[PDB]
Amino acid sequence: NQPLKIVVPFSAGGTADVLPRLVAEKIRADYAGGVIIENKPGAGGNIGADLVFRAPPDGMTVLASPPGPIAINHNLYQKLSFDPTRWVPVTILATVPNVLVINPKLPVKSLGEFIAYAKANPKKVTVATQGDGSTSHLTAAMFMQLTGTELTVIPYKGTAPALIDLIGGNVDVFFDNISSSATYHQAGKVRILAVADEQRSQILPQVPTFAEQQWPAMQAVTFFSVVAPPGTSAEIAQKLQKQMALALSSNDIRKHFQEQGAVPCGWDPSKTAQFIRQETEKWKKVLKAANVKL
Amino acid sequence: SNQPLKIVVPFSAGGTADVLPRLVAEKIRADYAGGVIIENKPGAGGNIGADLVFRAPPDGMTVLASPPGPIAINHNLYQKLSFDPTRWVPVTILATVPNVLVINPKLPVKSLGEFIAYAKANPKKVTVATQGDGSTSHLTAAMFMQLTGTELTVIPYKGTAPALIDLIGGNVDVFFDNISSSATYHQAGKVRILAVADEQRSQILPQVPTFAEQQWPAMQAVTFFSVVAPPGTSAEIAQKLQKQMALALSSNDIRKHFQEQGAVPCGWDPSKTAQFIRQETEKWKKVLKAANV
Amino acid sequence: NQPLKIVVPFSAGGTADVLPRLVAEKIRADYAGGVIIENKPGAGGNIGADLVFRAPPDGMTVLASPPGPIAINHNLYQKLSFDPTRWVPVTILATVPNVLVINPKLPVKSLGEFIAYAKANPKKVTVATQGDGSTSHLTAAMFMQLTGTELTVIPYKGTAPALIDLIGGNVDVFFDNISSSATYHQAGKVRILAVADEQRSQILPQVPTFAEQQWPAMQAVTFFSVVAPPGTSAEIAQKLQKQMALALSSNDIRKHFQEQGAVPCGWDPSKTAQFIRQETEKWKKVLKAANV
Amino acid sequence: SNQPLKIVVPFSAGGTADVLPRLVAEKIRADYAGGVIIENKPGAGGNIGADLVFRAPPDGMTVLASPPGPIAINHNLYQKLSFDPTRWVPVTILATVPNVLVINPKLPVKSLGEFIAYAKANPKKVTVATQGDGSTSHLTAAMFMQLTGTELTVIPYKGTAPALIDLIGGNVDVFFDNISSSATYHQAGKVRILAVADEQRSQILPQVPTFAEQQWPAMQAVTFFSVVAPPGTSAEIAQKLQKQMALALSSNDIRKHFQEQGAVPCGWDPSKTAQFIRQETEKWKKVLKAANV
Amino acid sequence: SNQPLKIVVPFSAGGTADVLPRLVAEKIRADYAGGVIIENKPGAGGNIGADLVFRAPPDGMTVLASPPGPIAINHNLYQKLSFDPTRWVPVTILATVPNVLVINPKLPVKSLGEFIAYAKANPKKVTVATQGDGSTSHLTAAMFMQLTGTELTVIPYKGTAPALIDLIGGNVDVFFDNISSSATYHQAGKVRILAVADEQRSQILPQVPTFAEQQWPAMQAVTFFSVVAPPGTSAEIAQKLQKQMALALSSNDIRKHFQEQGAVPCGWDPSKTAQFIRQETEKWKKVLKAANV
Amino acid sequence: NQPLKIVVPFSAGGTADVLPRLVAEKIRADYAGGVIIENKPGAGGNIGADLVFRAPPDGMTVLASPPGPIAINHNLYQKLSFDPTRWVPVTILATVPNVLVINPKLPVKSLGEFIAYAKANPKKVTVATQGDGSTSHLTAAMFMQLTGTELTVIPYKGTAPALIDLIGGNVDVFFDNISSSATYHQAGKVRILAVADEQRSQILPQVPTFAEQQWPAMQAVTFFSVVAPPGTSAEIAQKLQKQMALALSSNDIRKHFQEQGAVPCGWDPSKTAQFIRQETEKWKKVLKAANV
Repeated sequence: NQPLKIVVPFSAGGTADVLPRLVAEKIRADYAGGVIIENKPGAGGNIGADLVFRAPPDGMTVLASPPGPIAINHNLYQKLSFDPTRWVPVTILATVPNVLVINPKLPVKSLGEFIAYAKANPKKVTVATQGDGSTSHLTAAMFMQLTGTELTVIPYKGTAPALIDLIGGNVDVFFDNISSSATYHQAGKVRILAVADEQRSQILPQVPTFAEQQWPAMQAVTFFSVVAPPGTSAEIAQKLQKQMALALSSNDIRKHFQEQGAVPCGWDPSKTAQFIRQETEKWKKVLKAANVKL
Repeated sequence: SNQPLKIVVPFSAGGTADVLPRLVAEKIRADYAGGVIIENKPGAGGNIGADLVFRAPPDGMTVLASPPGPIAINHNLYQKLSFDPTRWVPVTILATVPNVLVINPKLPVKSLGEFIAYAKANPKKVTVATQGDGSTSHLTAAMFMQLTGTELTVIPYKGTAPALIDLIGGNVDVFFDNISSSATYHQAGKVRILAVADEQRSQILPQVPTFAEQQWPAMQAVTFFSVVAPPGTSAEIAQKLQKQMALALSSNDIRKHFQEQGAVPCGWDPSKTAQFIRQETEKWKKVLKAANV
Repeated sequence: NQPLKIVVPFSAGGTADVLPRLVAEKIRADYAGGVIIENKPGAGGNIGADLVFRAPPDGMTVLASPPGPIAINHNLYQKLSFDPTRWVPVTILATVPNVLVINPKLPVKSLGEFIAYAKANPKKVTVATQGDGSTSHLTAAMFMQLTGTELTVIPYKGTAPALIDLIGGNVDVFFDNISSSATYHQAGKVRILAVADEQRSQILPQVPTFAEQQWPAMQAVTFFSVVAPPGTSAEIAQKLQKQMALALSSNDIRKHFQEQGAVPCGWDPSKTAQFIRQETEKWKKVLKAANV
Repeated sequence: SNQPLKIVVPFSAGGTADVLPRLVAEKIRADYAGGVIIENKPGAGGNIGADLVFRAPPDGMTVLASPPGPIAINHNLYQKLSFDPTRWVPVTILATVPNVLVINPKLPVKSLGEFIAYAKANPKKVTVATQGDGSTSHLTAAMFMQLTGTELTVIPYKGTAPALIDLIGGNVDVFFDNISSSATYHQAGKVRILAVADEQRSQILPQVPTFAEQQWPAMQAVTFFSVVAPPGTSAEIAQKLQKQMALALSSNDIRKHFQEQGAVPCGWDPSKTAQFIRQETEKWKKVLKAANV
Repeated sequence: SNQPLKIVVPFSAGGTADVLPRLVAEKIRADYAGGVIIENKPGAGGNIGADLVFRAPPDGMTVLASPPGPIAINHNLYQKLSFDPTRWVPVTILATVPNVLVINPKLPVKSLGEFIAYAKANPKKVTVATQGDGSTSHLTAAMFMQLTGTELTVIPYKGTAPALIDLIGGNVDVFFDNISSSATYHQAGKVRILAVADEQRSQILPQVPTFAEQQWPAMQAVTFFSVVAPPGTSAEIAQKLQKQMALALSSNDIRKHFQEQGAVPCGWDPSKTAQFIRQETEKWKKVLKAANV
Repeated sequence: NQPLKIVVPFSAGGTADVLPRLVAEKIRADYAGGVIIENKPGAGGNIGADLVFRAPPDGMTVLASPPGPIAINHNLYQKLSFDPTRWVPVTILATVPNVLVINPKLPVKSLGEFIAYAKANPKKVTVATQGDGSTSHLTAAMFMQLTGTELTVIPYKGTAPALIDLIGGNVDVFFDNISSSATYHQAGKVRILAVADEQRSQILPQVPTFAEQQWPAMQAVTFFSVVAPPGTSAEIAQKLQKQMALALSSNDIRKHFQEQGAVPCGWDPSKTAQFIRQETEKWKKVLKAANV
């Protein structure tokens, strides 16, 4: 019969695309018609999100996305064609931590010294972002708010131009995801001072968390969710989450996740909904205190 | 006709954009039995007020007195406008006010030449205050960056006051302000004006040299205040109004009140006004393009 | 040597402030101590009115005000600290006319067609106001009572949001003052169909009056009055009116008035007193009927 | 020179502090080929604007026009200032506006004498409104207390408007306001002004007696408006500007406009101006001392 | 114990607010040797009658039976009240009556979903009747707009009756009425009820769906009828009365009579009641803030 | 072995100093190196707080303070060198309640009549404070906000001048702590009408709480906390809390605390952390609404 269709509201290739396709190959065994993955990029995930939001609530069309259209965009975009608060949560596939990365020529050797250095030179230290609302912008804003520091933003079109400047010393700080920066940290081109998560990342087992360094409130991960259209029954959503939780349990899948810097979750629909609710409220505070609404 | 002339200033009352046309209105009231009405119609960088004039009857009884936004910039700056600035019927240029290079005094530089070299040795390390993308201070800083081969990191501010606060405090390094705003802080040692981006020095600060005197004649960045009439206004009607305004601008007391705003009267004829507006439009179009704003 | 004091019971900047300050420049010559103008806004003019109503009736403290505390508010507010029927009238400085403004998409191109259109579609045409008792509401109610038309009232918190909706086609008609709507008419964003005054306004010389379109009774202007405290002698009022009528005669001040959309008047105290009584009874009637 | 004169008023536009210098400015524009600029630089009781002139060149092309705060008060009120008001070069005194004793009408006293007796018979029972320690209404009330040996309980307010609300409403008993602010409420019976703290009566209220008339000549408390120039300004330069402003202050229209603000023009020469400021500085420094104990 | 219980209904006799407590009164008379008085004390949206109970002795012999105005709404709607609803001692919720979305039948939509899409595609073009700011129909309209991100133009009316006349006559487009009022007109085809803002359908019109089952479960807007006691009434006294009323609400005759008003009996205990009132209070406080700027 | 160091960010001799020292003597048996108490006064407790906020987070340096640097000062001072939200809570040692004190000449005998007397005469009743931010100011504002009464604020440089005027009838009410006003209440020089706590104070057993007079939301106590530097493990905080809870359980500690008007608490670190957040948000709201 009918295949399950999973819409990733981003282009193919990245972690946003890799993780749902990995899961798809495992649950293909549960669907007689198969599993279609489609990439529908545009407007921070809002174009692809709208196509699932309007689809029939039978659990045969779902959206697999990082937090944009799930938890952020209704507080970032002045107007949306859909309400993320009406999504039917299915599960959280995984999380990927963000990290504090610095150019090595900054005269600091620790997180604490870097905070003192920024406090003593307000607005003199520059921080790279991917534009207003981007994960790296929001994480820098959370960091600034928690630590009482003021960093001067420099927006970049992509991760690659940001790192080129970070390595060259033309921008001082960057709140990147661990998978992007690890290789440059290992080669000494940049320095990762802390991971904004509850545990360290096995990509860089020696890099400590913010929490180990007296900053447990600094929690900033990119979480990959599966949501169903409004009106999807709790039963249908449970059945799919349990298919995906079983898919996420094998060992090869967990390795392929770790290779993206991602830890599998597979929480039930109730924990998923509570997590999205908490993350939504967290970033709303950050956006408001930073006065960011595009 | 006993119908008053109406002048729309597409910005809030007070400020140079409002002062200069109201000064001129006092004089040309003698030319209008029904008088002269000045209205302030702020909104959207001047576009809201511009649009109200753009759609008015082309009889020369409704004109727009505005700085360059809806005259020569916003159609290259905004995604989409409800009007086309290239179809304005030019009347005259009322005045120009020059922008200047202002630096925080802590910068280890004594001259424009040393500042330029300092910025070159430290790409993106020197910060520049702006009033947002497209504002005169952003466009002036972009022109400077493009001419001199330097890279300054932009910090946008909501108004001029918060930007000067940070400049005096050392939280931002540079600001391309207008001479009138920064003069008092320069005289007090709170900031340092290094160069006026104009053809002549400003009498506000007779000792501050231009960029052109310091090996940079291309750095020319003034705010010009124009009068324009709706599309289809005859050249005869436009020239009659320009001659009235030109006579207004020749009084000595009007020129003093202009100088007190940092402004130099112009009053050029519609042909030279149209040519100036085309030159400035293309100048800033190239600057916006190179900066990709 | 004591200066004349003129209290304007409204904030600085608007026409209520401009016109008495223009007259003040001219009559400073009759007062060795000068002329003070104070703005005392609050409660639709009532706060400032109360301050003058309690002042000594020697002619050295006057209220210059639009109609609210002069002719309307005692029939609008449930209680006032002053009685507008005891004001000692000095003069009417000027009038500014109200106008009939429509969204341009209404399938009507004249006053006559608009009245007919509303007749054939009772309650289908909506009219913006600024609350009950506001000038746009009273003028709308008068229009309905004279033409026997039925308009559905949509209230707004101010003129700016009303005009936004009128221009956007979310409300159909608005009875504005001429100086507010003129620029939007010239821009084609609205259409003024008629001026509720005896003569056309020189701001929009081609816009006809109600009177020349067979509705002379539709007379709705904001008048700017000067009044003195209770018990001010008739002679003291006459003397002040003469000073102000002389101030209103120069060309320059009359032109500055027209720039506000205002025609200078300067009527003597007897004609001013009769005018205010007529206006007072007119708006009382309009209120009663609209409130039914 | 073609450089304009700059007058900094270290307060917001629109009040008496701004109105009086602006009136003088228009009259002396004829003396300056470059015109006269007036800027409003508010902040910190006048010290922000004051500092900007104190640091400007002492050529007489930048001067401060201000009420007494940064001229005679604030170095004895604030802990640390960036400038020493005793080093100002005085130019002239533009005008004075007197402060007055205003009471709630329900107080069972009809005259200043009866009020002073009433406060004596009920120490600390009569409450007095202020705008905070150091404000004119506070210093004037403290002078009154020290002179008459009375004790009033001090209730501070954020500004004049809420103080007057409470005075009219009987929530505070007394207020030492300036005559211009309270006159309309006195005329309406909402308050009663008992005495003007000046050498002569105010023509706004010709029937209100002075403290002097009622055997208290020492109660002299006016807001005086000064023009001062930066340290190092020559006596000759200060004299030249004072003579220009004296001529402006002698005209009859200036007189009337000043009176409409409750102000009387002065225009004293720089030597009398300096002596007046020294005396007021000592007076208010003495009052601040006794008050803080 | 020989004193009658007194129930004050702060509205006029005749309506649901009067019917439901009077039905309950007939059953609980068995518990009061002196009987049960019901008084109607209308005025100021319930605040006059509420004040009379709020000030009564907290012995449980005087209670207020009221819809939400003076229980959960008015202290966030009126600028000031003589009493604080958050200090009421809750007893029980007697019943809920749901509000519904009612449209003129000429609107080119046949379902809630089509209506929402139509409004979003024509912002401010669809008009909505209310009974003034703060009225139940206005608050329910504002909640609908905030949840759905739609914009409706508000037309206020003096009461329900003129609103329905205009709705039926096509002079206003939508009205958020209570089910009991619109049902007959829906059945006659003079209006179309599209959805009920409640957890379950109303038996008045079993075929009309809820917002919830059409994917809008957050659209929950009912008129709830509460019994509250004066501040300081012991929890025990409140429990005793709630238990008496819950027993009355379980009788078959009373439930039927409640359904005839469009009301569902509740009878919750004082703790669940207090929770619901807090939730509803916060709910409408948010709607009021987001609505009035 | 290294002593435990307790920094009290206020001068010796007051209740803030007495209570931690009493506890220290009881926990000296748990520390082979002893227990040091230091007084580091200055800037409302901020100077001494800063010295602990920067100390090694090993449980050997702790701050024992009233609420200023624990829950208030970041919402009151423009900038602090530390962030109170990052303190690692240990325990609440004790609370001391504030009370409503009036001059005996007010024509009221109860809290009820006082609230009514002020409602009927807004702004006529005056209230003494120690300046904006002081506990007497914050408690007065909370009262005003909860009861919708309006009192006119008279500030004083300290408690003693305020009591002089309260007794003298130059100010009408004062929200003092129980220990300061009790003696004057017993002498009839003031009248305490209500204690802003959950239970009555044994210093004045006959004086009722706000809560038993139908105002339980009126809870205003000075609480004395122990906090550890940021990053102090929860285990270290728990060990210290358990030591202080034992010290707080002795009857002789109860008595010495009561003699200060204090009741021992000794709650675990989780309840302590919850309490501090509740009090922080409480007084943040009071400040906001007060400054408007």
